[PDB]
Amino acid sequence: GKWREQLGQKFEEIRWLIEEVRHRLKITENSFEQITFMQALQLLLEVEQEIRTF
Repeated sequence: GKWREQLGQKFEEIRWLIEEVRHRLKITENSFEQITFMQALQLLLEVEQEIRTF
């Protein structure tokens, strides 16, 4: 139904803007910064799965 589908589109767009700002950075694999981006991306995928599964 329409509400879920519109949320899921907003989640995809949030994730996409986050990937783009991460893509412009040149940072190391154990930077607090890298660790923080991974953790946000993961939390964001998990939340989008949960909306799908409600």
